[PDB]
Amino acid sequence: ATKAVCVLKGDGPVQGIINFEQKESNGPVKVWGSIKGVTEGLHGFHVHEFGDNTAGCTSAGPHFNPLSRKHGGPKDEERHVGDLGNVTADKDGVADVSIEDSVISLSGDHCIIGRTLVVHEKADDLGKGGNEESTKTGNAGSRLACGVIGIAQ
Amino acid sequence: ATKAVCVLKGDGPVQGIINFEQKESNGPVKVWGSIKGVTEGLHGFHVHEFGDNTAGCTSAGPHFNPLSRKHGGPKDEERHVGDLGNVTADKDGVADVSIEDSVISLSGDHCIIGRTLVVHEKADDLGKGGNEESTKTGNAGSRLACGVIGIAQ
Ligand SMILES: O=c1ccn([C@@H]2O[C@H](COP(=O)(O)O)[C@@H](O)[C@H]2O)c(=O)[nH]1
Ligand SMILES: [Cu+2]
Ligand SMILES: [Zn+2]
Ligand SMILES: [Zn+2]
Ligand SMILES: [Zn+2]
Repeated sequence: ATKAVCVLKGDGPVQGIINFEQKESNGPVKVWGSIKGVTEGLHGFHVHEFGDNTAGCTSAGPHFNPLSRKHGGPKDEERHVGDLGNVTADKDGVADVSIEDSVISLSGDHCIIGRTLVVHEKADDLGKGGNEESTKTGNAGSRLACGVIGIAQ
Repeated sequence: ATKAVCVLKGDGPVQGIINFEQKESNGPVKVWGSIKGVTEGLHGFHVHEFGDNTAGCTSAGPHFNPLSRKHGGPKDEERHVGDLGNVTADKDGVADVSIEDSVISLSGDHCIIGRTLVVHEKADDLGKGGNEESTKTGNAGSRLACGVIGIAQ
């Protein structure tokens, strides 16, 4: 049983805590926690390639994409490893996260430990948008908050 | 990974940016960067086990010690993997870090990616300090600043 964790912070009000749990190597990873201080509605939620916060969330680079695929949603075959969709916030600006994903991992070449989890400004269109950027970033816009994913107890 | 990075943050502000570089998996890791806002003198400098900053630096747990050894200095055979000795701050409160270490790694069982880098209140006695805590923590005191170590470009 591998566990990981991520504290999300940015330059505004957005903060969060996200936990990861993987009972078996190459089993599914349970993702759970809470994010607050975001606008009501969908916010893109991705693992970005680099655990680099040198100059804030920008330093994290593009979506974690070891298999060189196009951008998609977590339930698409054609997706980046880091493509975890959207979290959904209520009128109180709180998003309770409960995700299970079988593409990310906490070991091996799909390993997300030491990379950056990012919550975005706008919704991720899961690559179903009507432009070029949709199959690269999902049009989710700026990075509100982020954190490096670390090994947990 | 051949490169890693860590942004250290703590009250002061204590602020730091530490870079890691490992040419080959069987080689040493070069560690360089800068830490500011600390008192003149020695500050213990360790990799802690968990990359968990849920409740701040305390959540990081003990020194990274995969081999179950006693605390030491980086030049000692008897040391924790996470034992990187001290960084030394001048009167301007800046520590310029330049270390090479043969025991930490950026892959395999001694991998420090996803763990927490911590700069301490006090000097680390490198396990030579004259009490029992010396061979566990080096008597380096409270955790001034920390960050999760991430994969870098
Ligand atoms: O183009 C899409 C549409 C939906 N989904 C995901 O599928 C989930 C719905 O799954 P189901 O309950 O319809 O099986 C959504 O929450 C969303 O994350 C995608 O990955 N890509
Ligand atoms: Cu320490
Ligand atoms: Zn993103
Ligand atoms: Zn993507
Ligand atoms: Zn130690």
